[PDB]
Order: sequence, then structure tokens, then C-alpha cells
Amino acid sequence: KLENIKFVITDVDGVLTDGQLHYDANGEAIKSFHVRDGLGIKMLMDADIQVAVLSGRDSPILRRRIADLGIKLFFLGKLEKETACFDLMKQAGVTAEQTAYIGDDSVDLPAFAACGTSFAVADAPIYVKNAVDHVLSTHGGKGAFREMSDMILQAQGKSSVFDTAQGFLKSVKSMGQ
Amino acid sequence: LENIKFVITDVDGVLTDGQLHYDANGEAIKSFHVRDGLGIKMLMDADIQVAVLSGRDSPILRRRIADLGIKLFFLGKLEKETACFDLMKQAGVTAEQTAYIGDDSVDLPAFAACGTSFAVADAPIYVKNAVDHVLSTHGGKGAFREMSDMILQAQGKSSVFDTAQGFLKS
Amino acid sequence: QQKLENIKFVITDVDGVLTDGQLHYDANGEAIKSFHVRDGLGIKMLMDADIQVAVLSGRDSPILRRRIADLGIKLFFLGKLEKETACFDLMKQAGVTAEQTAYIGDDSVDLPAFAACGTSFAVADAPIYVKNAVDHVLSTHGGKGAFREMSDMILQAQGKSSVFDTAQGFLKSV
Amino acid sequence: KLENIKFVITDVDGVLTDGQLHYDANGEAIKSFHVRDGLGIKMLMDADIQVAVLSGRDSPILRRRIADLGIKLFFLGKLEKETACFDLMKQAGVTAEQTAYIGDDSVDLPAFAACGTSFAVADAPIYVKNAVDHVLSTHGGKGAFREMSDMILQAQGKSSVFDTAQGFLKSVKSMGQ
Ligand SMILES: [Co+2]
Ligand SMILES: [Co+2]
Ligand SMILES: [Co+2]
Ligand SMILES: [Co+2]
Ligand SMILES: [Hg+2]
Ligand SMILES: [Hg+2]
Ligand SMILES: [Hg+2]
Ligand SMILES: [Hg+2]
Repeated sequence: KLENIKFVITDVDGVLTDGQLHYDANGEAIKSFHVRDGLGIKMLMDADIQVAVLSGRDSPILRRRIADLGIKLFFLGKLEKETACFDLMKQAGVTAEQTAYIGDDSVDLPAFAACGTSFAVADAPIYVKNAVDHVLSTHGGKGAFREMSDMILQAQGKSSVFDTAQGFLKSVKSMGQ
Repeated sequence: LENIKFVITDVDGVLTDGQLHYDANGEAIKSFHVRDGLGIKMLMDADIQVAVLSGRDSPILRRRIADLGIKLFFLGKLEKETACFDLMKQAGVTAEQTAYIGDDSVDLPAFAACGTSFAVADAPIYVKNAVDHVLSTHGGKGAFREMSDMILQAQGKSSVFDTAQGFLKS
Repeated sequence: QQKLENIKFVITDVDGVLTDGQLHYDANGEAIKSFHVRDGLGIKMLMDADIQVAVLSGRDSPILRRRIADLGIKLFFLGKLEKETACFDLMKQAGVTAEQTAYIGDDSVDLPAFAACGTSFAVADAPIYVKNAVDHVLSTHGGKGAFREMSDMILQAQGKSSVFDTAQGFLKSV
Repeated sequence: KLENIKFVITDVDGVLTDGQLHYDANGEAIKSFHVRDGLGIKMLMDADIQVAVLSGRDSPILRRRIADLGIKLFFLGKLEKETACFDLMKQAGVTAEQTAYIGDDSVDLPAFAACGTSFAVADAPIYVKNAVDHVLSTHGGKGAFREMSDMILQAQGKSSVFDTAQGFLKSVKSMGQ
């Protein structure tokens, strides 16, 4: 099934971050994203795999990161993830069987069921790890998304875009974040 | 645990990893954990009241409390045992119905004041020896959540976090 | 151990000891410094046990000064890279001998401070050549309560562990 | 080989940092470096080994760090690192055989190839680790640069600047960051 993925939907907190919410007096003040995940996001888009974001918490900081990544499909501040999954797939033009999801907590359980393939980050709780198809070995916010994107691209015969200097230079124009 | 109706949590080293992020004006950022926030909401949904106890008051901590809908708290005081009793009275519960989670010496009187106590995984030996249950998770990395899952499970409500259908109700 | 019981002054490095060594920059320099709450309590415990505490940092910033004010630290030498003389100047301000002073560090800059002090501690993530030069290597990483591990050790050595290890023991100094 | 190093080029994110990009609503807001790396950088320069920074991103935060460190050689904003390497070498007046590089991701693969010696931080992926000469034991942003500088200096018989009080003091006038 990894070979047929055309869409990846990722949760944000605890997946693209280590779960920390850095607050100031006004709310989230800083969100910390991982550079290697950003590169994995860019590699998937470059392999014509779309990437969408689902997050129960909306912030202009998350929105900036999304814009920096060139992500156009996403639902922020929405608690019902199963429905958003189906709405995003329709917007992406793909089926659930062509989509993979990566999450870290209970809110993601319906998202795992709606998607054809699911991943849990390494520090997700056991009831989330037990629900997915693959448990990653990397903690959320430490490159788990990248671990998954490398996995998918490898399954699609595209490991050369990240595992040799040459494949890399041939996509570099689209690798920015 | 089945009879816990109120949970009081220290903030620094429990809801955070103990780091105090300063600028020239004092704390500038406080880092919480997303999975603990969900655990807090699960408890409240399960009619278990939640309070925060902290000897550091800051508008940052108050913004986090507001975002989580936490209704009870005592910010600014170093004498936690008294704060425990005053909070129990506000909550309408007895000590045997209240659990506390802490990480340091200042929490010792609070564990003793409460019926049940939890220590985070990186609490010092003397704090760990004083509690009923030592958590396996480090402060600021989901130790409150580890605690709340255990209380809800004990009360027969693990379905609110352990299955998709289970979760889909609330 | 013998020395620990006679400590009356503790001098601490800041980066890599009271912090995990990260320098959080914005375009103007350090923008945030991250300390540990359990260290703050170990510091107050030492002061309450009549053990003076000073900071010795080769970097000076309004952020670090704010942290020192909150902690109630009165003695500090900030902005001097050569720590050997600053250790001595600090002991003079404190009114203590090198033999009555302990230092906690993490890096080569601290080597002269360990030699100047009577007792020395290294954080768990200090490099081998720093761990090999101190009297006691801590098991806690810097920025994660390494100062507290040391203060609990000093207070324990002086028969004052009660101020941190029991509820009753504690309530007296709050 | 370590004995002949005269120039060290270092990637930034994931090497001098732990890889996190700390965002606010306007992009990166904080960059987090490590104090012992900064001392390693000064030790190198003091021991006649120049240091250069290479990053696919440019920011006034990174420039401030570079300025504080006394680093004069850098190439920022360039995503194609192999030619950046030769350009920095030419600025340094040193050859590739006398240059060492430290990186953490796919983008650095061409950089390892262009330098004479290469190092990967401990949390780099397998494909980056397999490509370098030496895999360090320290994670990026936690002193991996310092692990490398210490190794190079020790190889050159200059370990006394970091392993002795007397050696350090002889060079202190140059150890500020
Ligand atoms: Co999440
Ligand atoms: Co605490
Ligand atoms: Co230091
Ligand atoms: Co990098
Ligand atoms: Hg989905
Ligand atoms: Hg209590
Ligand atoms: Hg000293
Ligand atoms: Hg190079």
C-alpha cells in the first residue's frame, strides 16, 4: 500500500512538534518544527504526493509554517478528524486507499480508521500505537514525519532523492522550506 | 483511584519539563504538553474536577489555564498544604477524594495533604518515595496524561481515549 | 565528603550548568535563557542553610541578571572569561577560603575555576577532560537539575537533608 | 588526515542546532545554538583552523550568531552546497583535502563529497551516516561540533587548549563568543 500513496495527512502537535506548546500571555508564542521533516514534506510534493495538515489548534504561527511549506489543504481548529480526512481526500482528488495519516494521540484514532495507511510516532501512547499500521521509531518532533516520508518514497522506488548526493541536487530547486 | 473526584497538579516540572524560559523581564515563555491538555479535558468531561497549584503566578500560566477551561487554581503560593485544603473546599471534595501530582520538595506537604499522590519520572528519590504512584513519564512530556489515563481507566472510562468509537462520543 | 561538610560558598557557572547549554538567539543576541525550577529551589535551600551562592559567567545579559535577582543571588562576576581570578575575588566578597568553596562547571573555561576552588563538580554531560578534573561527577545533565543534585549532596553531607527530603523537614524554611 | 585539517565548514540546522525551527507568525524567531560548540569554534580559529558556516537559509539571527563567533566566512541562502564548499575553500586559501565538513541531512551529501573529511551528527539518518568518514556520538545541537573540534585539535597535538587549565588560559583572550 505504501507504493500507492498519493496523499499524506499529518496531525501537527506531537507529530510535527514534540508536543510542547510554547505559550506567552497571548497564547502560542513559538511553534518548533523540524528541519528534516520540512525537507521530507518537500520531497513528497516533489514526488507528486500531496501533503495536508489537520490540527485541533489554530494559530497564525502554524499558518505561517503551512504557507512556508506550500500546503494548501488543511483544517485547523477542528476536533472531528474523521470527517476532515474524507473532506481532504475529496479536495486532493484521492481515495482513502491512497492516503496515509500520521498521528500521536486519541483524537487521531478516527483519522487512522478513515485513512488507508496509518503511522504513529514513537512516543504516542500504546492505545494509539496499537491502532496503526506502522509505529515509527522516531519521536514526534524529532523527525518522525521524515522517517515516514523516507519510508514511503523508498517504497515508491524514490530513495535516491534522499540517499545519494545526485538524486538530491536534481530536486534541490523544490527542496526549500 | 476509582474514587478520585478532584485532581490538583503542580505546574513546574509536572505540566512543564521544569525549564523556566526567561527574558529580561522574567518568564517569557512556558511550555506545556498537548497530550496533557487532552488528558485535562478528559478528566473534566468525566466530571473529575481539575485544579492547578503553582507558586509562580504569570500571565502566561493564566493564559494556558484559560485555554484549557481549568476552573480552579491557586497561583502565587509557596505553602501548598494550605493551598491543597483551600482548593479541596472550593471543589467540594474531601482529601481522600483528591489526588496530587508533583515533582519536588515543595510538593511533599501537598502529597501528605492529598488522599492519593503521583510523582513524575524525573522527580528526586525523596519525592518518589513519598508518593503512592511513581509515573514512568518525565515532567512536561505527558506525565499528567499518564496519570489521567490511569484514573479514567480505573473508573472504567478508558474508552474515552483508547478506541476510535470510544473517543467519538465526547 | 569531608570537604562537603565544610562548604560555605557555592559558585556556579551558568551555561551548560544552570542551562542545558543552548544559547537562544534572536537578531540581537540572546533572547531567552532557560533555567531549571529545581535548581532555583536548591539555590534557595543553600542560602537558607547559610551557604552563600554566587554566579560566575563569562557572558553578561539582562536576562541572566533578571534570573539572579529572582533567585536572590547577591554575588556574581559576569563578563569575565578568565575565571581563576574571579573565583578568588568572589571568595573575598563572600568572606570564605577556597577550601570552603565548591564550584560546578561544564567546560574547559571552568578548569581554572575547579583548580581555584576546594571542591569541584562537573555536570553529567560535561566532556571527559572536565569530568576527569573535578572531585565529583554528577549524574544529572546540565540544565536538568545538576545544580540541585549537588546542593542536595552538600546539604545531606552537612546533616541538613531534612529541608528537602520530608514534608515536616521542609515546611520550616518555606 | 585529521592532522592536515586547516578549514572546517559547518552546516547549521541539525548540526549547530538540534534541528528545530522555532517559528513565530513571521518565520523563524529564535535560533538555538550550543555554548560548547561556540567555544570549539573559537578554539579552532585560535589553532589556525578557519571555520565557515554554510546554510540553505539566511537570517539576521544566524548572522548575529556568526558575528558573535567572529566567523568571517559563510555562504547563506544557498541550497546547492557542493559549489558553496569550493567557494568557501577558495576564500579560506585551503584545498578540499585540508577541509572537513559536518552535516546532518541529504542536502549535505554533496558537501561531504566535496570535502576531504566529513562528519555526521549522531541523529543524522543512516544514509548520511554511511556517507561520512566519521559518525560522531553527540546529537546535533548538543555539542556535536565541539566533539569534532576536540577530535581535530587532539589529532594536531593541541588538545591542551581544552584539556588543561594552563593551556586554556594561554588562549583565553581569544575564547569569547
Ligand atoms: Co497530536
Ligand atoms: Co514543581
Ligand atoms: Co558553561
Ligand atoms: Co542540516
Ligand atoms: Hg485520514
Ligand atoms: Hg493536595
Ligand atoms: Hg572557584
Ligand atoms: Hg565541503
